[PDB]
Amino acid sequence: TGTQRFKEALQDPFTLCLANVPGQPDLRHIVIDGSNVAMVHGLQHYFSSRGIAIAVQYFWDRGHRDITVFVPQWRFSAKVRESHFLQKLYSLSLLSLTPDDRFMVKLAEETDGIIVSNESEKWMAIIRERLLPFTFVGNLFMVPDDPLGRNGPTLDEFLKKP
Repeated sequence: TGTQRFKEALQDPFTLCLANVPGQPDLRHIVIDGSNVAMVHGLQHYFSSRGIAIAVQYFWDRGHRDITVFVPQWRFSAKVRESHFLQKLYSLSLLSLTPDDRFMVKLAEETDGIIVSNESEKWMAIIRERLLPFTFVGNLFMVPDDPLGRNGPTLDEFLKKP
């Protein structure tokens, strides 16, 4: 029992260890909705920064080196669980503080651009075009193997620039 007690599924250990090796060259820039990811991991209740760290480790492990986690500036003050993961991401040039959806669309426009996330439809629509949904189990980050359905591409080719 206890919704809070169980969220200490955080006792299952996770360390952000990004292997110091160069990445593959034609992969797409991974744009991460830091808030969405952190809330999904925190069961829409906690800002669970480990959610972001886990998601970065996933793409870092596939060889992606152009990764940007957007998180609001005030999420550095703010009910944030394990904020130490944000500090580490910031200092490794993987995290930019928004001063909000427009920044991800802007960024993914400028780069090859994949958005990792679950009026003014112009901005809302652009997100649909590049959306990569996800789920967590615990520290396990899972993304669909056909990001856009069976008609659309495979995961491997969805994350390639060509």
